[PDB]
Amino acid sequence: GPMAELPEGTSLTVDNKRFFFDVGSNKYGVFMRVSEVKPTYRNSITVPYKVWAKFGHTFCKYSEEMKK
Amino acid sequence: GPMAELPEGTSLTVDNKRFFFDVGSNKYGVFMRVSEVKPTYRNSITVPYKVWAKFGHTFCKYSEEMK
Ligand SMILES: [Cl-]
Ligand SMILES: [Cl-]
Ligand SMILES: [Cl-]
Ligand SMILES: [Cl-]
Ligand SMILES: [Cl-]
Ligand SMILES: [Cl-]
Repeated sequence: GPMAELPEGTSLTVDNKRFFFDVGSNKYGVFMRVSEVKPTYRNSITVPYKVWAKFGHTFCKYSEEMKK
Repeated sequence: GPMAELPEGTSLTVDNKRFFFDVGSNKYGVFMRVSEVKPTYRNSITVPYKVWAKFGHTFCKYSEEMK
């Protein structure tokens, strides 16, 4: 059968904490799992495609607001 | 003790799911709590200030890539 392909996952690592961005797909559509990983701890939220750009804008605006 | 006013918390709502952005401060400094809420489900990650801009860029770059 034909192959579907999603974008490559990426990470952002700080001192002793790592964030993984992983794209997935289900009956509802395409989503982003954002996982936080520490030595004894893994936790994640899932974000539908339709709000990714608004997520991006939200983080950038909060970043600028507190600049510094 | 010394006090600082943080930015106002905001939300993004979709079908049967709500995201909350809440600024906090702990022993590691300022962080963003991102909460995902459903009628009987609530979970969150916490993101230190120093990677907010890179989180923003990551979401925007992935959004554009799906064309
Ligand atoms: Cl594809
Ligand atoms: Cl990843
Ligand atoms: Cl996934
Ligand atoms: Cl899911
Ligand atoms: Cl909020
Ligand atoms: Cl944590």
